[PDB]
Amino acid sequence: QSCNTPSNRACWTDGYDINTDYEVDSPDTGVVRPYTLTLTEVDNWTGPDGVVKEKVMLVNNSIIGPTIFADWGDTIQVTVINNLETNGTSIHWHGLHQKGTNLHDGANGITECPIPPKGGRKVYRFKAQQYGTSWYHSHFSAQYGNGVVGAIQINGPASLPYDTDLGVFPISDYYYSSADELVELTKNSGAPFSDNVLFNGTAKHPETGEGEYANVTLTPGRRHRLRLINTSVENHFQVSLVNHTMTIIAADMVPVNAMTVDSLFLGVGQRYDVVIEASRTPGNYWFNVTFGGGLLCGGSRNPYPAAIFHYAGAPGGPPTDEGKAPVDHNCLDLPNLKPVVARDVPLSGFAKRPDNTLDVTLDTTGTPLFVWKVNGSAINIDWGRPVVDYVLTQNTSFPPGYNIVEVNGADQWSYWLIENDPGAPFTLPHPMHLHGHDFYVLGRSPDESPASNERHVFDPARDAGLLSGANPVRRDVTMLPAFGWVVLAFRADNPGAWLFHCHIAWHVSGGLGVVYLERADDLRGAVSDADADDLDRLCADWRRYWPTNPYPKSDSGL
Ligand SMILES: *[C@@H]1O[C@H](CO)[C@@H](O[C@@H]2O[C@H](CO)[C@@H](O[C@@H]3O[C@H](CO)[C@@H](O)[C@H](O[C@H]4O[C@H](CO)[C@@H](O)[C@H](O)[C@@H]4O[C@H]4O[C@H](CO)[C@@H](O)[C@H](O)[C@@H]4O[C@H]4O[C@H](CO)[C@@H](O)[C@H](O)[C@@H]4O)[C@@H]3O)[C@H](O)[C@H]2NC(C)=O)[C@H](O)[C@H]1NC(C)=O
Ligand SMILES: *[C@@H]1O[C@H](CO)[C@@H](O[C@@H]2O[C@H](CO)[C@@H](O[C@@H]3O[C@H](CO[C@H]4O[C@H](CO)[C@@H](O)[C@H](O[C@H]5O[C@H](CO)[C@@H](O)[C@H](O)[C@@H]5O)[C@@H]4O)[C@@H](O)[C@H](O)[C@@H]3O)[C@H](O)[C@H]2NC(C)=O)[C@H](O)[C@H]1NC(C)=O
Ligand SMILES: *[C@@H]1O[C@H](CO)[C@@H](O[C@@H]2O[C@H](CO)[C@@H](O[C@@H]3O[C@H](CO)[C@@H](O)[C@H](O)[C@@H]3O)[C@H](O)[C@H]2NC(C)=O)[C@H](O)[C@H]1NC(C)=O
Ligand SMILES: *[C@@H]1O[C@H](CO)[C@@H](O[C@@H]2O[C@H](CO)[C@@H](O[C@@H]3O[C@H](CO)[C@@H](O)[C@H](O)[C@@H]3O)[C@H](O)[C@H]2NC(C)=O)[C@H](O)[C@H]1NC(C)=O
Ligand SMILES: *[C@@H]1O[C@H](CO)[C@@H](O[C@@H]2O[C@H](CO)[C@@H](O)[C@H](O)[C@H]2NC(C)=O)[C@H](O)[C@H]1NC(C)=O
Ligand SMILES: *[C@@H]1O[C@H](CO)[C@@H](O)[C@H](O)[C@H]1NC(C)=O
Ligand SMILES: *[C@@H]1O[C@H](CO)[C@@H](O)[C@H](O)[C@H]1NC(C)=O
Ligand SMILES: [Ca+2]
Ligand SMILES: [Ca+2]
Ligand SMILES: [Cu+2]
Ligand SMILES: [Cu+2]
Ligand SMILES: [Cu+2]
Ligand SMILES: [Cu+2]
Ligand SMILES: [O-]
Repeated sequence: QSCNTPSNRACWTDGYDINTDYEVDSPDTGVVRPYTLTLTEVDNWTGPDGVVKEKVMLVNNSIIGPTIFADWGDTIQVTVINNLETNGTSIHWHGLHQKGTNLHDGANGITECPIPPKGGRKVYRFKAQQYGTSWYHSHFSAQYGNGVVGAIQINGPASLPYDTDLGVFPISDYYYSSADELVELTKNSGAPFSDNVLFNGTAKHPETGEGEYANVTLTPGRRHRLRLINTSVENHFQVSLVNHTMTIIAADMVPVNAMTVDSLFLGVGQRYDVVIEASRTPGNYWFNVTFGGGLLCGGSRNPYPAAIFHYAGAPGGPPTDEGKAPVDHNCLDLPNLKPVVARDVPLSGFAKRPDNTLDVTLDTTGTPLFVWKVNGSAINIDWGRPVVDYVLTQNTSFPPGYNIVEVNGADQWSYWLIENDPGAPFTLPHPMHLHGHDFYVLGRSPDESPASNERHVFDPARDAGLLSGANPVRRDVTMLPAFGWVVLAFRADNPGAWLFHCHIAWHVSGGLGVVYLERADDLRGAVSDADADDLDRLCADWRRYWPTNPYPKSDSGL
């Protein structure tokens, strides 16, 4: 029986609460949550701001798919039906650690082959051994930029009481060009501005006024949970609610001790759960997106993207207080979040070495102009020959573009200094994302404006003081600063092939990623006959389909 109430959100059930180590213990509900998702391709689709898009790719006929709802401890089973015309697809459950279920991670070329179009299907099955807000999206090149996105809401305890859960609130850049058109563009030009920003799938057009603002209703006097998600392909957002603060209670899938802020930076793929108290004069208030960092991590052709938060009982119409711009967040996420379930990372004798350093670089000396590399190699996988097929067939002859980084030893700690192109003339902020794990942010280069051109190259002597293992930020996306660095660590507790990549679609398309091959021998030993059978069958189906495809693979595949 549940003990989770508005006044006691910390409690879940007997023996299970906000302090439970959810990486060890989850309720055994015995419950399965089956879902079916169907992808379709639509030409000349009238979008939410009135502009007709040449082509979109939708989950259940929307550019935001159905939300995957579950409770902590449930089993989730998602049948994905690919009714696109030519593209394969693979659906990644972003933020779900897939503990012991690597082959359900949905990373084509890594953990599976793509699902063939015109009716291909597969069933993903995984456990809700975490709770909080996540999202799902295609990993088939930049396909999710066409609309193959949705939210995940796994209910469980929380670090603050609240009366009402308002639900998921995904915010996304929106382009009139297709994802494939934008990959082609960004091979030889920088990232463009978004045409608009959609809040829960809607917005007004900045010139015509067609469309509608998202409209979120607050109950006067009450505390409301809002589940923010940046589902963009490139835009990084600063969000703020006029005349209201937001109290953070979770970052990505990790509950944190409450932190009240006036505005919030959401990198691509980041989530924040916040509590908003409706304690102001009843009215209508803008929920604004703004951009900082010299627009180096996004801008939009809509100068004032916004939603409306409406107090129940107040008048209708638009807010009248335009509010003030928030502080410039410098394309940086919060460095001081504190997980409720605290952990210490050993930091005794850490030093920079070839085997714990990964340099992100941009190579502009060839064709295409923008080639992204990690440790000197642009990632490039073969959709028909996924990493885990090499592991299972005991083939160690990975192509160089697979960017395999071996991580061995059960329960080892794996440390990584990520450097942003030391010495380069121009660098960009990067939202770095690890599959299969939360990582720990041990430190990063001093906060700067990314437009300041102030360089920081990690100096092991000088910069040890910037590193700490005392309950570090723990999450699954964090920012690599322009002209700087970040040190990350994770525990080798999950045998699998795990992508680690920049979540800007143009960058991972263009080569910015590696594959952590974690405990490969253990992975081979743990993969069930059923998982191996399903891998092999889908890969056979994909390989039979691929030569009939009218289009080439245009990029890394990721
Ligand atoms: C963006 O657009 C999307 C799409 O239109 C919007 O999605 C909607 O989001 C709603 C909020 O998540 C969601 O409502 C939920 O729907 C499901 C039905 O499938 C239902 O389970 C939920 O019902 C709960 O919440 C309502 C209040 O809304 C309660 O009246 C109700 O009794 C349920 O309360 C229980 O669950 C809550 C968490 O969901 C708890 O906060 C609550 O305390 C209570 O939990 C206790 O009881 C449980 C059972 O006894 C127990 O397990 C637990 O431990 C506790 O003891 C709710 O109605 C819509 O379904 C969803 N619509 C779609 C189409 O997806 C979204 O809102 C938009 N975003 C914004 C910001 O506007
Ligand atoms: C996302 O969208 C999909 C649709 O694209 C939703 O799934 C559909 O759900 C509706 C109900 O909401 C169903 O509509 C009914 O269909 C009845 C006939 O169903 C049989 O025939 C279908 C056509 O051949 C066939 O697809 C279907 O198979 C499905 O269910 C079987 C039973 O579990 C299973 O063997 C298959 O895996 C397959 O999933 C049946 O054999 C009809 O009599 C009713 O009048 C009504 O129209 C659809 O059948 C569903 N389609 C599919 C493919 O599942 C899905 O719920 C949406 N998801 C969310 C989260 O909203
Ligand atoms: C956002 O959604 C809310 C619903 O949650 C809308 O609020 C509703 O707004 C209408 C007016 O647009 C209110 O009705 C009005 O009431 C007055 C007095 O009773 C009456 O004189 C008017 O003729 C009209 O009927 C309604 O009360 C209100 N509902 C709630 C629960 O507050 C709001 O309009 C939406 N905003 C936008 C921009 O769409
Ligand atoms: C939060 O979002 C809202 C909604 O987009 C922003 O409101 C907009 O603010 C701009 C800037 O002042 C307004 O433009 C001005 O319009 C007037 C009237 O046409 C004109 O005289 C000025 O020269 C200027 O163009 C705009 O009208 C207004 N939009 C709406 C619908 O009211 C708000 O500024 C945002 N706040 C923050 C802090 O970003
Ligand atoms: C996935 O489907 C899209 C949409 O049809 C394909 O996109 C086209 O790709 C060609 C070749 O690069 C371009 O000339 C077109 O401009 C693209 N069209 C649109 C609307 O974007 C894409 O090639 C497909 N990918 C695969 C691997 O099949
Ligand atoms: C970086 O690449 C070199 C080969 O160019 C390789 O020897 C080294 O092991 C790589 N480092 C990592 C961490 O993968
Ligand atoms: C192992 O992989 C390499 C590279 O993809 C391939 O050329 C070779 O044929 C594979 N070996 C076997 C036995 O399949
Ligand atoms: Ca260079
Ligand atoms: Ca078999
Ligand atoms: Cu993701
Ligand atoms: Cu992910
Ligand atoms: Cu990047
Ligand atoms: Cu990914
Ligand atoms: O991802």
